[PDB]
Amino acid sequence: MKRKGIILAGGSGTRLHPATLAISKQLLPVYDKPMIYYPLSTLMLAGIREILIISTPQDTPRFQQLLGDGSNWGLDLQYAVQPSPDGLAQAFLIGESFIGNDLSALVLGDNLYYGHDFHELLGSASQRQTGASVFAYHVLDPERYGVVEFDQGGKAISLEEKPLEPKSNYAVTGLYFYDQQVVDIARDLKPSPRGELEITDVNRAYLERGQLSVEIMGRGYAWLDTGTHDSLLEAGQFIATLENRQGLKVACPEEIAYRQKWIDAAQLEKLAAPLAKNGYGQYLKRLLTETVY
Amino acid sequence: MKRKGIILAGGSGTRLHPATLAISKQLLPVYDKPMIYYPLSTLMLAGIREILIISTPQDTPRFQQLLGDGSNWGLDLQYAVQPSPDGLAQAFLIGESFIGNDLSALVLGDNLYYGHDFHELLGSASQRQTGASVFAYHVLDPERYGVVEFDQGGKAISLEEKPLEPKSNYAVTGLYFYDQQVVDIARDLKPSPRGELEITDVNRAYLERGQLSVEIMGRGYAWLDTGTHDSLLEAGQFIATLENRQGLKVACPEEIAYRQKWIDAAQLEKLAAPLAKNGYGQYLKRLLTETVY
Amino acid sequence: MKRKGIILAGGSGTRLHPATLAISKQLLPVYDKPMIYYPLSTLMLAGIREILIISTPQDTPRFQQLLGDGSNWGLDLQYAVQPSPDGLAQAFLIGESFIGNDLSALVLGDNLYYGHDFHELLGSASQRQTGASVFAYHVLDPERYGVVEFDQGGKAISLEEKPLEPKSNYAVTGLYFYDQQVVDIARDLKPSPRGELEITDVNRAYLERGQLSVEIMGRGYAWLDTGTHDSLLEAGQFIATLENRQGLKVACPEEIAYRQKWIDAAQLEKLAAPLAKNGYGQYLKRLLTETVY
Amino acid sequence: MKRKGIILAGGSGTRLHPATLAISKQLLPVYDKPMIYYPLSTLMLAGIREILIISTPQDTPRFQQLLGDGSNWGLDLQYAVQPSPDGLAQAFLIGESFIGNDLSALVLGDNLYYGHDFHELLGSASQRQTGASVFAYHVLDPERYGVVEFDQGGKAISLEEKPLEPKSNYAVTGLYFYDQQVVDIARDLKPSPRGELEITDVNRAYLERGQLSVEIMGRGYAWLDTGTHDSLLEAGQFIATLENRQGLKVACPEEIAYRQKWIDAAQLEKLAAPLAKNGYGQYLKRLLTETVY
Ligand SMILES: Cc1cccc(S(=O)(=O)N(C)c2c(N)n(Cc3ccccc3)c(=O)[nH]c2=O)c1
Ligand SMILES: Cc1cccc(S(=O)(=O)N(C)c2c(N)n(Cc3ccccc3)c(=O)[nH]c2=O)c1
Ligand SMILES: Cc1cccc(S(=O)(=O)N(C)c2c(N)n(Cc3ccccc3)c(=O)[nH]c2=O)c1
Ligand SMILES: Cc1cccc(S(=O)(=O)N(C)c2c(N)n(Cc3ccccc3)c(=O)[nH]c2=O)c1
Ligand SMILES: [Cl-]
Ligand SMILES: [Cl-]
Ligand SMILES: [Cl-]
Ligand SMILES: [Cl-]
Repeated sequence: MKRKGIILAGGSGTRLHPATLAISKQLLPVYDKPMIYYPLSTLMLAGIREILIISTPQDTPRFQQLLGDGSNWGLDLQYAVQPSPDGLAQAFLIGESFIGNDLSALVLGDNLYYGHDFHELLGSASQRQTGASVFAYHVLDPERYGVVEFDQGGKAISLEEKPLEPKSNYAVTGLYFYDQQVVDIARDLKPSPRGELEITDVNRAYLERGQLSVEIMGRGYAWLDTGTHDSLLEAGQFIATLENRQGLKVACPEEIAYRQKWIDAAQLEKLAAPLAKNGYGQYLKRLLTETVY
Repeated sequence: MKRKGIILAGGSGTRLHPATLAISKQLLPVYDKPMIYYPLSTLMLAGIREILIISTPQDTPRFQQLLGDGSNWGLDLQYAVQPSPDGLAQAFLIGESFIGNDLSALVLGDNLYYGHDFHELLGSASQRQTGASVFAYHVLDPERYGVVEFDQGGKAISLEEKPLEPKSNYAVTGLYFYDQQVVDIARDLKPSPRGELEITDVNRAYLERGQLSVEIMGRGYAWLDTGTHDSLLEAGQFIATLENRQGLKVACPEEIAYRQKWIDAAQLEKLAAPLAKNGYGQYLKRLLTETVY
Repeated sequence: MKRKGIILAGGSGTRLHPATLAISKQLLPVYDKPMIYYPLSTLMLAGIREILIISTPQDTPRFQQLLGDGSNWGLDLQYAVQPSPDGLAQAFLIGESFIGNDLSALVLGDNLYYGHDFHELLGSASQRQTGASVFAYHVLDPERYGVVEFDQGGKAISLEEKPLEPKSNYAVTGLYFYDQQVVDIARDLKPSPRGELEITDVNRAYLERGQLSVEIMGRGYAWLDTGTHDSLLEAGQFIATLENRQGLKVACPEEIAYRQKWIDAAQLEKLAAPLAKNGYGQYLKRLLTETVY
Repeated sequence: MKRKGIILAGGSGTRLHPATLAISKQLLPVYDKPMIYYPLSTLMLAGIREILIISTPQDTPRFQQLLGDGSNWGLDLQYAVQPSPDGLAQAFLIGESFIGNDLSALVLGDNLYYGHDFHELLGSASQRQTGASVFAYHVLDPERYGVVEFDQGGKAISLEEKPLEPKSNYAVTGLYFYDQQVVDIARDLKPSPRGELEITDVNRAYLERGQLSVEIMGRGYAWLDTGTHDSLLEAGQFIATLENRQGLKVACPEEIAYRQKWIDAAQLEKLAAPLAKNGYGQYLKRLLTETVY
């Protein structure tokens, strides 16, 4: 069965004000491209072409101006609004008609991933047609996240949302793969004491039915989020160091679409034209004649 | 005589696309606050309260949403549009009625300044009620700028806009103080070979009449570059290092207004309220009870 | 057959003076640990325990003070001097008696690697008991390196040392695996026009005999070198971002030895003792009770 | 009267191990030059030519190899050892015969200063031929330092070394100017509860006699932190940003000596020769023909 994608690029409330007073966090650049390019590229790398972008009423037209309907990149993008930030699990109610009877994947609009064989890590989660798949990653500050606990055999046995005393240093990352049960689970969720529909409650529902796969995302992968001004800056520096070293870009959607064969050489050449006088368009042009393994 | 301020926050064309596709460069954050806070703070530090913000037609309402009429900060802000990026000198034609018969100051919306006694450096330019004052700063790449040449006595003798063979390494920074002659000079400007109304032509008009003061902005000042992705990132890191070392902010307009006595303690306390859950509001609150020299 | 390691941590001449006037480049820290810890950790990750450190006459005792005989980490370290910087291929002549009749691996003392399944990438090169194995990596500036050219089938067909017009963007990284033929090949090398015994000439000798394996090190790996002051700084920032995100260290030799089972819990506890009041010793202590996948 | 300088470049214990296992912190580079160049340049900027460098027994010959007797730079450098890190005030006992009956200045070997008119700020402290002068700087973490308390009139009224409950956010920086009384005061000091001869006790002695001038080092100056790996890295980035923006170096001793007229053009040209193949020597060469204001 095919899998649809959702990017949640909602309000980060007032947390990063005044930097985010004028625009949405997920429109801020990480080095050389808007933040949302990164999770969008993540969905694309998982082979997902039909994608719903959920944002605030105010910023939706700005996402639309940036991304269009996706057709330029071999995608089909649709848009939905989240009037109020009522929790990550709300994506499934807002996205209910978009999803229909299909499999799905949710990615947070401010999550960046980097590493070798990421494509294959995503592929193996995408091919699991039943149940749910999340990724666990070792962090310094697991108390900020959904935390997964494992028994001595390596099996996930509990999930806790922002525990004061984390059972491990393994956080659940902001990338989630779901079967056709997720909308019904989300519909039956009640708000938590913070007034939010919690994704962790969704994941625990799968866990209790023995249908949650927790794959380790190893330390050789970088999972960056952009939760503070400091971490945003570090994410920019990280991407810049890689791109300036390699002469290759991270999360260039045009490149990914070209490599997935969703667009061809002539379409890529046309996409390069408007940006030909800057490094980004020069990069797209170089992609036409260079072999990159 | 009073001096009015103008902030030119216009289009950077396609140079930083796709990062700047969604929103204007001068609304992007530098570390923890929108870029435009920095030149705005520069004008305020010069004692300027009546300020015209010029931007593109698309982004004007976003500057308006962010900054309002200024009254919350003891300022009087007005707004105007630049339909096409036809040169920095265009600010004086767009801003003609705003300026009237008063003295003026122009700052570029993407210029950041830092250093000791910057207040005094601006004060001494502001008090010159005749002629014009600009600042020259030693840079590695003077070709990118208006370049000033000095004779052996230290007197400015020529200005060249983006010369292929710069006469010195001294660039004219994006901060300009003018008397009542600037509008009339701007009205008589003809477009350059690049189709732009050049500020450098304005400055050369004053130079030929012996009325251009070119002050050296010494190497102990930081005039930070935001022209490239790399330089944007370096500026964010520079500001973060200073703020995290000192526990004091650079270019916090609320603080500057409070210290200029344009707003009082009770007004500052009210401004802190909406942001009380984050570091920026906590900073404003701390300013009410701490003596800072 | 067993494989011995060599780390070349020689003079970088005057290239980074005055920063390197007082000490060797490979003793400078990258974030929180001396540079040489990184390539040392790379050899360890490849399963190599018997390692020759080649440095200048002046700095050998400083490497010795830092690293000792290796016994604290389950290694056996020996030391050799390189009086004059006569080329990377000289490591095999200086290291001839150390190597004996064994397989070998050479790593440059200023090369840093990071990425997922690096262990497995190294393992597959280490298990090739005949011929030579190098890694090719896409860089922005291949003209600074040994460059490998591939035919349409992906087969390596030429190697060029620092070509003005590189045949590809694939540089040979500073990690090299060799069979028992390398010493004899090195002995027959004549100095190049720059007066150096070139590693690229060694690699081309294997290529001509059909015994060079060129494995791609993919873009999901970070290969950093520290060839300039700028790149050194970027390498520090890169490592710090990863370690501060994960609460896990890159190239902690004590950790690697513990995970390879070369030292046990009680030995690791003793190594933690001297450093117990700083973050590094606290990290080693935490490793005793935490499960990390 | 003439004023002699002392640079205290002693042990940082184990705090930054293993990075500092091999070599002293003050020999590590900050961006492009050894750390000690920065405080050395600070003394030079204050017009001080006769300078005692105090370090550990192990690292003294390395400071000597780097700096020599100073004669190449128009300085007269001498050397002395601190066997154990028994407090900053120990500098005056070790340095007693060097100081003699002259005025003095102490700078810590890991303190970096930057800002406009720093020369003048140092000059005005240097010209005070009686009493002592220190500088107070607003910091986020005053507990780490000597902390100065001021009454409502702005007068310094107490000094506390590393108070658990700081009376202000004003730290005393690691630059101190003293009259002929300091040696005798240092001789009468008793160790504190931490077993250290405290500079803060020296400064309090002057305070009680009404002879401590506490000048504010304003927020437009950078007093950069090198106490942690993170802060070391931030300092390197800060210096790189300034130097790469300006094409001018911070704390180039050859430049400062040339500008003070302590060495002439021909001597500077000779100093450039050995480094002519790298940016540092190219910079010195450029200084011979460029006017820099
Ligand atoms: C953030 C992000 C989004 C999408 C992919 C990746 S990645 O797998 O770590 N990575 C560096 C990457 C790639 N590996 N690739 C190559 C690639 C593209 C399509 C399919 C398989 C490989 C790419 O075109 N762009 C990339 O950013 C990172
Ligand atoms: C970019 C910029 C904008 C406004 C001020 C400055 S500044 O003078 O270099 N600077 C660090 C600074 C200050 N010096 N001050 C203190 C100050 C406030 C009002 C008048 C004179 C000084 C402040 O309140 N905010 C500041 O950002 C830099
Ligand atoms: C620079 C470097 C040196 C050695 C390993 C590595 S690495 O494979 O990219 N990496 C992050 C890494 C690890 N993967 N590991 C875990 C590990 C240790 C030993 C065997 C297999 C795995 C580790 O203990 N330290 C590491 O630095 C990087
Ligand atoms: C750390 C430090 C050490 C010495 C000077 C300085 S500085 O005054 O802030 N500074 C940027 C600086 C300078 N201002 N100058 C110019 C200068 C040289 C001699 C006397 C007065 C000024 C210089 O030649 N080198 C410098 O590093 C900072
Ligand atoms: Cl890869
Ligand atoms: Cl200056
Ligand atoms: Cl891994
Ligand atoms: Cl100041």
